[PDB]
Formats: sequence, C-alpha cells, structure tokens
Amino acid sequence: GSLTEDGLSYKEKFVVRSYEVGSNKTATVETIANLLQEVGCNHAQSVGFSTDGFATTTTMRKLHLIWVTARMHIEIYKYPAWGDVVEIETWCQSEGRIGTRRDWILKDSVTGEVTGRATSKWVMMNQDTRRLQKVSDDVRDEYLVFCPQEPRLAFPEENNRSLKKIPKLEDPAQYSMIGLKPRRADLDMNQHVNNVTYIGWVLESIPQEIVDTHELQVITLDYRRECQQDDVVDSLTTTTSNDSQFLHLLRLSGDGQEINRGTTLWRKK
Amino acid sequence: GSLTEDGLSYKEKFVVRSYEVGSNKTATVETIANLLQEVGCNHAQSVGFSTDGFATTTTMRKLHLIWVTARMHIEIYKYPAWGDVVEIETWCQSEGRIGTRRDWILKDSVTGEVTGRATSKWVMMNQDTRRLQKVSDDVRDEYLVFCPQEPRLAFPEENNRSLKKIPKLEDPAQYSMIGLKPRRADLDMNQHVNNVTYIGWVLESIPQEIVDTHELQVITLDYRRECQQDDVVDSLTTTTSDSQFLHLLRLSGDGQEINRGTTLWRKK
Ligand SMILES: CCN(CC)C(=O)c1ccnc(C)n1
Ligand SMILES: CCN(CC)C(=O)c1ccnc(C)n1
Repeated sequence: GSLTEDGLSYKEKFVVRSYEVGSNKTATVETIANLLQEVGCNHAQSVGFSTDGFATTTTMRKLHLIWVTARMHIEIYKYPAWGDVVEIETWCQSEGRIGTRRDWILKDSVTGEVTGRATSKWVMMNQDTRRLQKVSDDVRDEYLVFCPQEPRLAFPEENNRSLKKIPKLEDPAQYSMIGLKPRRADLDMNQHVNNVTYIGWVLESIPQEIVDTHELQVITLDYRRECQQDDVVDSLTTTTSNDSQFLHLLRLSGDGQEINRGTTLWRKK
Repeated sequence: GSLTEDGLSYKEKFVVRSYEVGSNKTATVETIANLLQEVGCNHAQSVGFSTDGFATTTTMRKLHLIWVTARMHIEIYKYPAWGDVVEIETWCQSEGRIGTRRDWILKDSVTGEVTGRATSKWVMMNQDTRRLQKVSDDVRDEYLVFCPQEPRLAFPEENNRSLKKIPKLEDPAQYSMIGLKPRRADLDMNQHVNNVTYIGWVLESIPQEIVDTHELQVITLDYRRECQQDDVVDSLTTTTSDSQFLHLLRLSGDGQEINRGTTLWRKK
C-alpha cells in the first residue's frame, strides 16, 4: 500500500483469502469491513499518526482524546471472488467541529471498475471520562496537511442513504438472535470489541433463507455504546419493505441498553 | 505464493494486519492457524485439486470422499509483529492407509530465521455417510506426484510433542466458558465451522491473567466430532503443571466430546 502521487489519499490491494468468503465463494461484508479498517489504519500511519494502537495526532495525545466511530455505511455492487485482487482507495475529511469522515472506493484490480463504496463518521472522545466532544482548532489545522481541501465524497448525491436518520426498532421484533458474546478473536489490540463484530452480530438475526436467496447491497450502522468484553448482546430484526429492507437493533441482554441501530437493503440473487 | 523449484512444496508471504494482532501487537495463534489454512489451500489448488470448496483428487470425487482434520499441532518461538512479513513453507506426505499429513515452517522474511512450525493429520471420510475410511491405492498413487518421497518432517525428533496421546479431562474442570455458539463469520465457504474457531473456543477457558503474563508456546488439538451451525459448546480447562493445561470442548447439553487438547505457555 501507498499514498497516491498528491499525498492526499491512500491505495492498497488485497487478494481475497479462502477463509474470507461465504457460501457463494465471494468475500463476506465482514471481510470487506476488515479490509476497510486495515487500509484506514495504513493510511493513518503513513500520514504520521501514533503507532501505539489508538491512532492519535500530537494535539490529541496532549488532550487525552481518541476517535470513536459514530456511523459506518457500506454499499457493495459486486463482492470479489476468492482469489481476486481488490484495490481500495481511502481518504479523510474534516467536518468542522462535528468530527471527521473517512471515505473508501473499492475497485476490481483487473477491470478497474468500482465494485463498492463506503463512508464512516468519527467523533472525538475523552479517553478517560468517555465523554464526547467537539474537534478543536488545533486538530482541524492538523487535518489540513493530509486531507483534500475541496470536498471529495464517496457518496455525493442530494439526500443519499449514508445520511438517513435511523428509527428505533419497537418490540416485538420479527426475528432475534440472543446471548451473543464476544470471544478474544473479536477484540482489537487495545482489548476493545472490533467495530466489525457489531456488523456480524446485526446480521445474525437475518433469517438464513434471506442470506441464501439475496445479496446484501447496503448496510448503515449507528454506534451508540460499546459492548464490553464481559457483556451479552441480543440482535433484533424487523422487515420494513424485489428488494428486501430490514430495521436492526443491538441491545444488552439484561437491561436492554441500546448499543447499535441499523438498516440493511438486500437484492434477490 | 508459488511452488518451490522442485514442485514438492509451496511458499507464500503475508503482511500481518492491524486486526490480526492481540494486546502485545503480535499475531494471535488464530491468525497463525488461518495463515496455515490459507497457504494449505493455495498449495492444494496449485497441485491440481478441485476448486469447489472441498479440496479433492479425481479418485476422491469418484468415491464421494473428503479429507477431514484429525489433529492440529502448532509450536511458535516468535509471533510476528503487526506490519511484519512472515514466509510460510508447506508440504504434504502420505501415511500409508492411515491418512495424510500436512506440515508447515514459519520464517521471519527479514532475518530468515524459523519462528514456528506446525503439523496436521487428515483422515478420509465418506461425504455422504460421514464414516471414516482408509486411504486406497489410487489415492496413495496420486500423492506420489506432488509429495516428497523420502521423509520430510517439521517435527522430526523421537517421541516429540506432536505425537503424544491426550487424556480426557475429568469433571470438575478448574476453569470453564459455557454457551459458546458459532456465528456466520465462524463458517467456511461450505457452511461448516472453520477448524480455527475450535482453537479460539479452547482458549476461551484459559484465565485472562495467564494470557496477560504468558506467551502460548505449543497447542495440540484432537478433532473428534464437528460442531454444527445450531450447536452450543462448553470449553473446559484444568492446569496439569512453564504452565501446562488440559482442555476439553463438549456439547452444552448432552456432553458429547467435540475436541480435546493441551497447551504449553512460557512466562513473558
Ligand atoms: C481511529 C483511526 N481510524 C481507524 C483506523 C480512522 O479511520 C481515522 C479516523 C479519523 N481520522 C483518521 C485519519 N483516521
Ligand atoms: C482439506 C484440504 N486441506 C486444507 C486446505 C489440506 O491441507 C490438505 C489435506 C490433505 N491433502 C492435501 C493436499 N491438502
């Protein structure tokens, strides 16, 4: 992987592995999300962020701040097959005091065609109190050095899917998968649950018949609270709709505290 | 990745990913096991096995037979750090009518030093009845074309750890992790639970303080029965001692054994 000629974006190629694919021998959306995180991590390191596991700027370390994900949105047109090479381009943008955004474009390395796109919103958090905050002037200034200064969006469109408000699923859910717990392979190098695990947990309550007859086209996930290493999660799903659409809710098994909400759009194979 | 000059082994390099490492920023043993499986798949494809999900020979397809893992044994000297390049060499050998063996050697790409080694035993199974079988003459003949004909062992030593008999853990277990279930990411392209998931489940009953203060040096796992997509597993562990443990995976309900194993850990 490497920064592009202008130093304002990063590209990396990946060969899809045998264990990375599902029943149709193409990459799962979790494999795609892991690749997005990997190229994101390589881009941050290339532009001078810390290499200790928390990816921070100089001003962030001084103020004890970290980035946390608020939303992840992925749209796939074609899932790469086992053995195919996928090329992913990523870049970041400042969003004033709100937070920052990371965007991605996936391409087939052979044809050069766009096979997917993704966008993510990140918000500042004090690492000690876990309280959200605004992005300060010094952090906005740091982002000018490695982000394009004119807008560059993976999802440019007027009222596009990546910016839609997601409602809260009301009981009873049409489908559910209960007692979901993370194991050590679900944790990152800082012992926090990997953001991709939540995608897998959301998907657990989709009936197997939908997965067998449909391909996932779009997934939008809001991150509200973190699932701790000793927490237990319930994944809930209700149909809201050729195309099938679902509303999702992840909550703690005991008290029902919300951890994530999302929506998925599936198209018949 | 590619076959070596003689066409009797296969090599592939991998860059350790950010999500592939644990708290000490080095690859987990599950990441290592996934890389071993990946280079194994690439080797089978390069020597003409089927590309439909079940790596079979021509005679195997005709007889409705598949390979199934009986035992996995891994010894790690140094876990590669995040961003390091690890080179893995793999090869297979016929073991008469018993089954076949796949061996691996892991090396640091920069120093060229051996950082680990692994071996696995595979047994024939009829895909329809799920009954274990012996390896027939036609399958032994197919293996002569891509396996070294003189012995080549990752674990050559007399009476080495990879060949030890593993006892059955007796209740009560010292430690346990109950209600373990596979999710879709735990399944392979054929909708069977990935062999590496069982390693993670075994490790779930090791106390976190052992993981925080020790490095895993050796793991030997026997595979007895598969965990289905709708099954629930209990992971049990008892100290037998370096720290050494005896492990048992069993179905949550009836207590049917699925795996047994042993781990050896060194203080950091
Ligand atoms: C938390 C850091 N990560 C995860 C790898 C990002 O994707 C990201 C977020 C904000 N800003 C930048 C440059 N990178
Ligand atoms: C099931 C096939 N796999 C997993 C990819 C092997 O490692 C293997 C086993 C036996 N023989 C050969 C050539 N390869």
